[PDB]
This record gives sequence, structure tokens and C-alpha cells, in this order.
Amino acid sequence: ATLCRPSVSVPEHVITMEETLELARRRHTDHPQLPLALRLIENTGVRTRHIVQPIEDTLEHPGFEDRNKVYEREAKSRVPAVIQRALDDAELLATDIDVIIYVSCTGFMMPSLTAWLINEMGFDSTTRQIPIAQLGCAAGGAAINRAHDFCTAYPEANALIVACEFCSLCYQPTDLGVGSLLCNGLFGDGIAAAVVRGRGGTGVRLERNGSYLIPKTEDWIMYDVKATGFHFLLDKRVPATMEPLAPALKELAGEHGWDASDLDFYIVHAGGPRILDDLSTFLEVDPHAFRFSRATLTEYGNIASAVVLDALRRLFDEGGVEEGARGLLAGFGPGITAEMSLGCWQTA
Amino acid sequence: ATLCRPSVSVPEHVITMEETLELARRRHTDHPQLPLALRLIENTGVRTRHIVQPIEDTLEHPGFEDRNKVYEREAKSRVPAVIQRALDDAELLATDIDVIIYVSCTGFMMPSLTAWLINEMGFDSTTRQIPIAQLGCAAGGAAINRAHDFCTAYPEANALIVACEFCSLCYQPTDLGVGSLLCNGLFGDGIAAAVVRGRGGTGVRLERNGSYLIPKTEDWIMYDVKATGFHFLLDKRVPATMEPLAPALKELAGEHGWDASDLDFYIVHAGGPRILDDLSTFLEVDPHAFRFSRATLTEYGNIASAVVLDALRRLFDEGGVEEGARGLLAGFGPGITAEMSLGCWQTA
Repeated sequence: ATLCRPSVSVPEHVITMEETLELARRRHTDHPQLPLALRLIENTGVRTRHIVQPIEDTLEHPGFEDRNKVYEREAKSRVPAVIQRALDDAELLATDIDVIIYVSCTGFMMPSLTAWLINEMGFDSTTRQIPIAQLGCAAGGAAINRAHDFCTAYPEANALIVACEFCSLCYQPTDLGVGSLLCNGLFGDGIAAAVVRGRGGTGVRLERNGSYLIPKTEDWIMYDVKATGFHFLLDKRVPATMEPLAPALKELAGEHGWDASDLDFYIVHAGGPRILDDLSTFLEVDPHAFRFSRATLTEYGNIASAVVLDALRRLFDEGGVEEGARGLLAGFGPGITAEMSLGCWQTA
Repeated sequence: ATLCRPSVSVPEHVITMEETLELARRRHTDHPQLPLALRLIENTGVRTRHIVQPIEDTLEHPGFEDRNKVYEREAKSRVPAVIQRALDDAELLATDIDVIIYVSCTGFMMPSLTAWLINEMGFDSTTRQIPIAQLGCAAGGAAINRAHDFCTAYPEANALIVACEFCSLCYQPTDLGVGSLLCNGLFGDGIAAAVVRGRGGTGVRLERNGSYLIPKTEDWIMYDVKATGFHFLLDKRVPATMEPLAPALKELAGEHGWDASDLDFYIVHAGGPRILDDLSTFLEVDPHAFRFSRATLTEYGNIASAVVLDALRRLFDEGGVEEGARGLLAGFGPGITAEMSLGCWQTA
């Protein structure tokens, strides 16, 4: 199985770094840790982010019920187009996909969108649905690792990975801790869809994938679930966790031969360049390695599960084609979990 | 791969038909359709149901935040014990497990409980985790199929399927419709766990699992997501859906040479003797083939995704199974979805 050209699309409402600082200032003028909050946000290097609703509406909280209503409306009117362009690239019709893998942690619906997608997109009335809402920033990589595992089990199988993240719909005016303030300047909205044809595609070439859970960090990247919806909690110690994770990247990187970090491919998702830079040290590649990841964050912000996919999408546009260059696709999030994936680039 | 003896545990707080009727009467004394409602409940044949909190606590709504806290505590103090027995029956320690497929739709947490399990359960730091919360009553079957597919990709793989459901945590005093009144008398709480060994083990051997999605029935079995949590919506037309679904079973049965509509081992979960009977006619078989499912509903009520597993548990306990006898495992839920699985019995 080979990962094809991920298709990505973001909403039309844009919020700049400068604007974020203004709002944060005006909205927290009395906050005792305000200067610290603003500095942290600015250092993030996130110049722009996109949101599905105008800024004045996203700042308001009409309740979880209305927020979640916005979630399904915006996903129904936006997801379809993206899935399309993802089929066109992998060169398949709705009917060549055996399994849909829908990941989103920014809203909740049962059934998930997969059912409505099969109905409207004219998918196979037999397509398997695999909705995962509990893996957050790591869901991107996990989707890959699944579409992969699936294909190996059914060699002629094509999987459709769809990532839909409207992080702006999880904004909680009530969360006043500096961590919250940070997060409010970092996450954005984005949608990604990529096909993984095992038949023989053009993109990253499947090899060996693997998971890794950082012991006792369960509550380090999590959701507090309240009447107001999902409140995101990110422990101050998250970046430092890069040290314990580096080895897990090497351990698996080894059990494939490509072994050494000394690779040509690096598409990893880490929230903010801070955490991404601890990975460019503890691992010992080079900062510049995660040029594509950092590019998504700089222009879109942290769009959760969709980051990996958009990084790839950017690796295609610059598309050199180093042909068979190594490869390390990884996602990090709730767990703390790490969905790592090793693969070679394949042309055809 | 072979499905092993699923362990099942239900909470100690019991609620009978009689008291359910009494509560419904006492609380909806003025409901215009109170008579219809009581007859309907009494007609489901659900003698008893098990809940995690005493009935007095179950009936009050302390809010979604608290309700969800109750979900977490209860899952932590009850799931482990049940997983233990499942590991023991399949005969193994937490370390032969290559993945955990966690299904639950009656509460929400991120990360899901698999992360916490991996740690306290002393599980293997590299254990894959597939949590699915948006498949409802059909999640039990979906989990079996996913454990399957995995054991295919990795023959030496041992998958752990956990189904935790505390439907009582989704009780909404404010839902007054007759459908809601009915559900309040049908759903119960229960935890299931089973190991799917690609290698050894005694139980039902894999051999062809498929899926089907009844067209244009997305809002027929769904959740309304509000500040109070999840409000369950079941359309009055669901039992009738058994007509269009029966052919979906035969259709996939023949693809394995065993359709004809006459297997030697039936374990399907529809959602009430209502739906079950329609199935035992459109599939043209005697309702007695579903005796295992019916027993679960009669004794535990509708424990959502855990039903198929506890149904299988039923079969094991009675044995007498033809070591070679054909079989069927299926779950029905939001979609409307149908996760099916064909397989023959087997012994070590």
C-alpha cells in the first residue's frame, strides 16, 4: 500500500498573529500571567489560522448543542469536495474504497459522518466505517497506520482517510489558565482526505508502522468533558516528553533497517515548533527536517489530526521525487500516543 | 484467528420490569401516551436490568460533567477485573496482546481508557489502541471484525476487544417522547471483553466478515448532543428495517458458501425482541436460533455493543457446539449499520 496525494482545504475566515494578540490582550487585560501568555503565543510563529465561522461568532459560546450543530453543518458542506480531489489524485471513484477512516476530536456525532458520506458520495453500500474520535493530534498517524494494516490484510484494498478538525468550535471563554490562552493562539480548523491504494499508488511507500505509549502521561494531553463541551488540557511538561519519545522513534526505525534517523523523509506532527524542535535535537536529525510540518503550523496553525496529511500535501507540491528516499510519518497526541510509520517514496 | 470465551460482568444494582413500570407511572403520571408507553415496555420481555449507580442516583441528572466523571470511575474499577478473566480464559498475560479495540458510546473521554489500561494493566508499551465511540449497538460486531482484519495482517497477533457500556449514564429526565419512555425501559449497563487469538485458542474461527449500510437511515438510530449529554433517538421505523437487512445477511453468507439462510449457530444483536422477531421471519428462521441474544436482553436488557459478546458467552457456557459448525455473529446500530461475521466453531 502506498499513500497518495493528500487533499487539504481550510475555511475562509482568517485570524492573524497580530489579531490573536489584540483579542487576548483586550479579553484578558487583568490576567496576572498575561505578558507571559502573549510572549508564548508570539514565539509560536503561527502567523495565520483559519476558522469556519467569522471571528465574532467563534468567540461567542452559544452552548455545546449549537456548537455541535455548527460542527455537522460545516462538515457536510465542506468534507465532500476534499474527499473528491483525494480520489482524483489516487485515481479511484467513490466505489474503489473498501474502508473509510474518519478522524475528528472537535465535535461529536453518532453515527459519525461516514454513514452520511456513503449515502451522498455514492460510496459502496458495503464500505466499512472506522470512526475514531478519541486520538486527537495523533489520529492522523493512527488513520494511516490503520489504512495500512487494512491493506496488508486485503492487498487489493483501497482505504480513504478523512480528517475533519474544527478546533475553533472547542473555544471555551471560561478556560483562563495560561495553558488555555496558549492553545487559543495555536489551534485552527482544517480538513484533510487521502487515499491509500495498496494496488500500487504514487507517494509514500508502506513499510513498517508501530505505536508507542509514553508511560504515565494519560492526563497530559486530554479533554475535560463538561456541559460546555470539550475543554482541552495540555500539561506544561508536554514538550519535555520529546526526550523519552526519541528512542521510541529509533527503536522502531531500527526494526526496519532504515534504522538510523539519517533519513531523507520527515513528516511528523507536533503542536507548535517548540515541541517540534525538541524532536530535532533529542532525535538528532536537523531542524530543517520538519520544514513541511512547521509550514502547516505557520500557515494553518495546529489543525490536529490533519497536520500530518497537510505536511505531506506540501511535500508533494515541492515534490522533488528523491525516489525511494527513506520516510518517517508520525503523529503525537492523547495517551501520550505516537503513531509512527516508516516508508519509501514510490513513483508511478 | 479464533474468538475466545468473552467474559462479562454487569453492575450489582438491579432494576426489574415491575419497578421500571412503577417509576414510569409515578414520574409520567400525566403523559398522554402513558398507557401506550407502559404496554410497550412490558412487551419487550426485559425482566431485569443492571445499572452502575443505585436507582435513586441514576434518576437524578447531576449534569454531563459529573455524569461523565461517573463513567470514568466506574470503567476504571470494573473493566480491569473483567479484562483479567478474558485474558485468563484465552490463557495469556497482558503482553501477548498486540492491540486493544475499545468500544463504548455511553460516555466520552480523550484519551480513551485504552491508554490508562496499557499502564495499570501492565500492558505492553507498544500495544496499538483502536477506540470507537460512534458505532453504538453495532460496535460490538465492528470490534470483532476489526480484531479479525488485524489478525489477518498479522497472523501472530492477539487482539483484545473491550465493550464498556453504561447506558444508564445517558438517562435524560427531560426527554418525554414515547420513544424515550421506551428506551428508559430497555437499556442496561454491562461490560464485555474477549480475546481474538490469530494463533491458538478455542472458540469461533474467523472466516469472512463483511459490512452493510442500509441507505438513507442516518438519523434513525442516533444521538442528539446537548449540554446535558447524549439524548438517544430511535425512529419508530427501525424494527421494519429488518426487512431490507435480512437479504444483506444472505447476500454475504453465500459469498462464503453458507447462506441458504440456515446456519448452525446464530448470535445477532438487533435491539429488542421486537426487531429480533422481524429478523427471525424475514431471514425465515425459527426465533429460537436467537435464543442466546434474547437471553441477554431478558436478563441484562440492551447493553449496546456488549450484547453480541454476552450472547456468545451464553453459547460457550452451554457448549454442545459442533466442532466445525457454521456460524454467524452480527451487530446492528447507528447508520443504520450492520457488522457481520461468518465462522465455524473450533477447539484446541
